Amino acid sequence: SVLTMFRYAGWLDRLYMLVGTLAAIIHGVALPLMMLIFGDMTDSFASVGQVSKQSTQMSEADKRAMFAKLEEEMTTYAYYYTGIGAGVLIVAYIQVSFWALAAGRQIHKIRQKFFHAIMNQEIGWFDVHDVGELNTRLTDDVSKINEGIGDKIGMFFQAMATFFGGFIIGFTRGWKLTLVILAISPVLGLSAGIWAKILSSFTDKELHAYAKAGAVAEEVLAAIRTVIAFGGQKKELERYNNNLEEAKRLGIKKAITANISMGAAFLLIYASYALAFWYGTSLVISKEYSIGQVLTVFFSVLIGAFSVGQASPNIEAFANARGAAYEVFKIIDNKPSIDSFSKSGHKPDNIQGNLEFKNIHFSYPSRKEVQILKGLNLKVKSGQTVALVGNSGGGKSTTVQLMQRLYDPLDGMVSIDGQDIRTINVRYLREIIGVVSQEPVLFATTIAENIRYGREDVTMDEIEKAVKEANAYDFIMKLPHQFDTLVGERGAQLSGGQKQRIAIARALVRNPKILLLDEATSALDTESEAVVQAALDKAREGRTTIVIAHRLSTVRNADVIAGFDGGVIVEQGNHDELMREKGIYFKLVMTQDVPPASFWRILKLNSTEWPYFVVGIFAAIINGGLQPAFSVIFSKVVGVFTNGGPPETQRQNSNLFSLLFLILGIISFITFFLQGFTFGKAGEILTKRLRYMVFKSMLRQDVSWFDDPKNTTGALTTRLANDAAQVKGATGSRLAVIFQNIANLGTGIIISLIYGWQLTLLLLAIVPIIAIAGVVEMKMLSGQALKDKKELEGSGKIATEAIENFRTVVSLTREQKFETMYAQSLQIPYRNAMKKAHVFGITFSFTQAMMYFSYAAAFRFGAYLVTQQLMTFENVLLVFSAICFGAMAVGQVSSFAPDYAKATVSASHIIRIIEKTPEIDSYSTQGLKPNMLEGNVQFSGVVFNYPTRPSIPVLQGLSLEVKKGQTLALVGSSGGGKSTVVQLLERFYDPMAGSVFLDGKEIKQLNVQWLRAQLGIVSQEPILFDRSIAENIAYGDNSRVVSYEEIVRAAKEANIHQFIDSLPDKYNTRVGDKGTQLSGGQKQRIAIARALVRQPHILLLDEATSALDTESEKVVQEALDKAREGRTVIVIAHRLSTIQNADLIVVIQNGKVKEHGTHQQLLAQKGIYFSMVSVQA
Ligand SMILES: CCCCCCCCCCC(CCCCCCCCCC)(CO[C@H]1O[C@@H](CO)[C@H](O[C@@H]2O[C@@H](CO)[C@H](O)[C@@H](O)[C@@H]2O)[C@@H](O)[C@@H]1O)CO[C@H]1O[C@@H](CO)[C@H](O[C@@H]2O[C@@H](CO)[C@H](O)[C@@H](O)[C@@H]2O)[C@@H](O)[C@H]1O
Ligand SMILES: CC(C)CCC[C@@H](C)[C@H]1CC[C@H]2[C@@H]3CC=C4C[C@@H](OC(=O)CCC(=O)O)CC[C@]4(C)[C@H]3CC[C@]12C
Ligand SMILES: CC(C)CCC[C@@H](C)[C@H]1CC[C@H]2[C@@H]3CC=C4C[C@@H](OC(=O)CCC(=O)O)CC[C@]4(C)[C@H]3CC[C@]12C
Ligand SMILES: CC(C)CCC[C@@H](C)[C@H]1CC[C@H]2[C@@H]3CC=C4C[C@@H](OC(=O)CCC(=O)O)CC[C@]4(C)[C@H]3CC[C@]12C
Ligand SMILES: *SC[C@@H]1NC(=O)c2csc(n2)[C@H](C)NC(=O)c2csc(n2)[C@H](C)NC(=O)c2csc1n2
Ligand SMILES: Nc1ncnc2c1ncn2[C@@H]1O[C@H](COP(=O)(O)OP(=O)(O)OP(=O)(O)O)[C@@H](O)[C@H]1O
Ligand SMILES: Nc1ncnc2c1ncn2[C@@H]1O[C@H](COP(=O)(O)OP(=O)(O)OP(=O)(O)O)[C@@H](O)[C@H]1O
Ligand SMILES: [Mg+2]
Ligand SMILES: [Mg+2]
Repeated sequence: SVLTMFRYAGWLDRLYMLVGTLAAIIHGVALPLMMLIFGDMTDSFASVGQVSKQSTQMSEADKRAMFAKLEEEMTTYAYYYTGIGAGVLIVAYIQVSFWALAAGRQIHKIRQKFFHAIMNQEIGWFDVHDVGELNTRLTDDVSKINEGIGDKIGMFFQAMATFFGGFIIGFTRGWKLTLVILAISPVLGLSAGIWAKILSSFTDKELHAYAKAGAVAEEVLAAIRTVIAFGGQKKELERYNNNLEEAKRLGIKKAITANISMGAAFLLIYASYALAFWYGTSLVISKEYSIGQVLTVFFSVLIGAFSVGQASPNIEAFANARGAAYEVFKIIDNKPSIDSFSKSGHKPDNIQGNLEFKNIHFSYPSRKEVQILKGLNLKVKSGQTVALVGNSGGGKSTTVQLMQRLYDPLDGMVSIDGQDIRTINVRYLREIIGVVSQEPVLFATTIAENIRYGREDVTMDEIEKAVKEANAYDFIMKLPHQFDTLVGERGAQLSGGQKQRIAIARALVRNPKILLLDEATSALDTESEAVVQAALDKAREGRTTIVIAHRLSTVRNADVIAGFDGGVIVEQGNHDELMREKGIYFKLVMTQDVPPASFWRILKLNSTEWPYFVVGIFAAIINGGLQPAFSVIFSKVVGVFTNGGPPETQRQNSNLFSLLFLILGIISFITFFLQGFTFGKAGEILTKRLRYMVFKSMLRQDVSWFDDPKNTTGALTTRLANDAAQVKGATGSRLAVIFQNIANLGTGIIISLIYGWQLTLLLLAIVPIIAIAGVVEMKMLSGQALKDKKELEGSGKIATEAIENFRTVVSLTREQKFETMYAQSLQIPYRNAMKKAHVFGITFSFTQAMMYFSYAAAFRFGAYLVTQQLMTFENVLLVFSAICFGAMAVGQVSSFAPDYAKATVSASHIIRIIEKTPEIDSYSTQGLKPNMLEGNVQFSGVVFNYPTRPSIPVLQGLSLEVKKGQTLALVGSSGGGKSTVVQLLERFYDPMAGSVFLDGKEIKQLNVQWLRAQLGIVSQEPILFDRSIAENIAYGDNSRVVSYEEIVRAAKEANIHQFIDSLPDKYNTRVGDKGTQLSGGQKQRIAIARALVRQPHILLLDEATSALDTESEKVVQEALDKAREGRTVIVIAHRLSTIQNADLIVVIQNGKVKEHGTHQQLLAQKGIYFSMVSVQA
């Protein structure tokens, strides 16, 4: 799969690439042609003149005239060099700008198509794969592609042109010697190819490891409340660290192989030098060639050899890009069997729903050996209501998922109006179906936008009508900003009942002819449930509905009732018929200033491996100084080779130069490898340390930090990955080349000051000018860098919001809306990339142009000095070479400066997140750890305000008391603050008024880890992790290796053990992301077991039996009653029996305690609890 990286290159894109390639060819061949112009004559020296006093030459007047002639020749050469500099100015800008624009367009289209491909997959594909990596891909791999299809290919083609044009000039002049060097060239090609293949494979593995780490981080951050409650920060940090170690090892291998490749290239270049000199000597004694011929060949070929040796980093970048582009285009090329974006299907104009399920056999793709439905049969007529009843894991949610065709059945047929649903358009099929899931999931936006996700072209009046139909109007009206209130991830900033009612309204605005309600009133209370049922009954004739529920009134009111038993339906009829059939339904009803200093600050964290720094520095000075030193050595060797005054063997003896060239090649190989490897290893270790430290700091943060809309899970993951990537991009094998260039400039200055003088004053003139160019570029790029970061975060958020909630997006047919949102988010980075392309291309063109222009100015000034006889003609060439190398060094440093600007802000953000301290420090060892606690919980006038909505009073100073062995039942309406009490007792937030005492001690004076370890909580929405069942249960009691036997007994205590035993792989069965690959009852029971394995002193239950059977509820209640005394228990529920069985009951009216006492005490008085118990009875 090669050249797939350019799959999305259009006509304009290909034109940009072609013109950039042509400009690269011209720019590359400019140099060998310029040296051949010097080779137009034999000696490259217009006249020996005074330097040769071989003949008497006693002319004091004619020497002045021939000096004037030399000045004229130098002036003509300077004019030619100025023209070549202008041409270079044009061509370098053209090539870099065109290639960078091409890369930007391809990256934009690749991101768009990758997101489209991700949104185009099936539910089963999302179940099989760890989709948590995908976002990291969108952030990381595409970027690795961007630095491999940009300016790097332009530079590679330029150096290829230099090399091959020099070789063509060689075939023109000295074909035999040129063929001898082109015989060595294949070794360079083979080495480059092999090392590029190895580097691409290593990059693929490293990016896989980074994607694994990103998936781990995304899962941990999405469930940060569970991690904080159970104190799992260390374990998640270790899980991140394992993938960090793998990525670090792969990066070290990548650096090793890249530096081997570069050093081998340089060694081969020097070996080509040595062999060319040998063969030229051999031919120049045999009289086959003249001295001018072999010098011409040398000057034509060897500089291009150096050019390819310098080019090899672009090959490294292209190999990294190819390694990155593997999984992206593997996912892009995947074709789902159920295509939601296909336009080929039937679209019936009139559909009176006739849901038929004919001998349906189904098994989930992730767990395919287990059978769920075995010949399911159902016939639902138009406008009727069917109530699906059974036990947990029976397959009711499976039937709901099959109705909307999230999966296809292996056997059987699902049809509507006698038409099989596989022949109907998938988008049209899911558009006529409105579904409310077992535990709904919203999106991190306003309430109005969440409602509009059901149907986009919806007016505000009918939104209001649907919200009234869902009994949600009152609390939205009480909310400031109305329906523009922002809700957290998955509706985390709304209560369970409010979130469920918002989901109901979202389903209702769809105006569905097929309604699916999978426990739509699980989190509702009596009044809201009653009014919602009345509202649904008002408009029940128009549509056909399927309902799964726990309350008996809604099951009785259904037109027909179906009962699940072992994958089939065993009872199907009216309520009276099933009542008189004494079946399963019978026993169910019976049972009742962005500082620049930040760079150095981050590099100070890299001080542990300082020997790598010093070794790399030494090697960088060695090679950077060797380059101008080799410029002098080559000139001296050429001069000695020309002066063959002793005739032949003296010159065979000059083979010592091939020795010296081989020695220099060995030294260059060793030093280049050593410098690159040391810097790359230190930088990769720094990258690991930054990832680890930033993730640890993120885990240290408070719940309010994650409640901030800007600290979204996708935003957090994108921030982490991108900040680390930028700092790595400025701290890899690149700082080495800045040190090498500094050494190059220093050595050039030294050699120009030794051999000559008054010409280095020109070098001190060029160093400012070129630098100032990069300077402004740097500033400008920094001016946009921050913006880009922000935009990327936003884009990342959208992508994660689409991936973490993919089932909801598929059910809502909102994939196109999220694609449009992703494109709108990516809009700003696109224009930023185009502008940066233009600016950096201008910078490169300016650097090369001033290189050439200052070289011409050096010609002019040196000619003036020679005419004045202030400084000899022989040494001007070495000073000119030093000027050229210094200009190249400064230009390369200025080219680096953009990356320094881009990573300065990332380093600042990294330092900011590291040094941030939360208000409630979960990592602090300071605090009070009582030796033994009695478990007495007391809220004393606690007033709490949520930081995201600070004005709204949630708790207005309610008093609460519960003792050891007591059970406290918190009752109230939705939004009253029952879960707020649980979240406050976990020290998620600190109340501003009032205080919570645990055995008389304020919870702010205790160690937060110790306090959290004393409490076991079951949340309103249980959340598991994408790992094994046993690992999920053992996650309850961290800081201790939980044994298998106690996991088994905790599962037994939660009535989930039998289901685990029935599963293949038993307790090693992997659960999906957030528990999505489990039944709601099974997931809730596993959460209960996770809480119970702790054996906590303070048990907190928040609707812990929201989705359980009568059998499961009875078993769990008996298990809790076994251990009532000896632990304090607080329970939030709307079931009458659970509340009336508790020791004490507290009623919370809009945040205040209103009634407190036993069940009989509250029943005897005529209050709201009496009203509830009377309504239920
Ligand atoms: C180290 C720092 C150096 C300085 C840093 C920044 C330098 C920015 C210069 C880069 C530069 C010229 C590059 C030529 C260089 C020559 C060789 C270089 C030799 C180097 C020694 C990009 O080139 C522009 O040229 C345009 C045509 O000339 C092209 O327009 C496209 O062509 C087709 C494409 O598909 C299509 O038809 C179509 O898409 C376009 O028509 C584009 O190619 C591009 O926009 C100009 O950039 C900037 O120029 C200024 C004009 O003042 C513009 O200001 C704005 O213009 C209004 C627009 O709305 C605004 O309203 C106004 O608010 C503001 O005034 C900017 O917009 C921007 O363009
Ligand atoms: C070694 C490194 C540093 C440089 C490698 C050179 C590439 C940048 C050049 C070589 C050949 C060029 C390609 C020649 C032909 C094509 C196929 C063309 O797409 C197709 O026709 C493929 C089928 C499809 O449309 O899906 C897109 C441009 C592309 C990849 C060109 C893009 C630029 C390529 C890959
Ligand atoms: C010394 C002069 C002659 C220049 C040296 C480079 C060239 C000889 C060119 C011609 C063929 C080119 C190669 C042709 C194809 C590839 C594979 C391409 O993809 C891979 O890295 C393969 C990875 C994999 O298959 O897993 C990357 C660029 C590379 C090595 C090219 C690198 C540059 C090469 C060696
Ligand atoms: C005129 C001069 C420059 C010599 C002309 C020949 C070279 C340009 C050719 C001859 C043999 C070629 C090599 C033959 C085979 C390979 C292995 C190849 O490896 C892969 O990409 C393998 C990928 C896979 O197997 O999946 C990379 C290019 C390379 C080094 C080639 C690079 C270009 C070479 C040196
Ligand atoms: S300065 C960058 C580039 N030159 C080299 O890479 C290089 C390696 S070795 C070498 N030059 C020897 C010392 N060159 C000569 O002896 C020589 C004779 S004539 C000449 N160089 C002309 C003046 N050089 C250039 O035009 C030139 C531009 S860039 C460049 N060399
Ligand atoms: N995405 C999935 N991948 C694999 N197995 C799954 C998936 N979803 C559910 N299961 C399993 O398939 C079986 C059927 O569960 P299902 O969700 O259909 O039950 P249910 O009737 O909706 O139950 P509940 O009353 O608890 O909501 C269970 O064993 C469950 O763990
Ligand atoms: N993270 C949050 N940020 C802001 N407001 C919140 C947050 N969580 C809950 N709220 C709001 O606080 C109020 C009560 O929330 P809470 O979850 O404590 O209620 P509850 O009594 O447990 O409700 P329910 O019975 O519906 O689960 C509601 O107005 C709710 O929208
Ligand atoms: Mg279910
Ligand atoms: Mg709640």
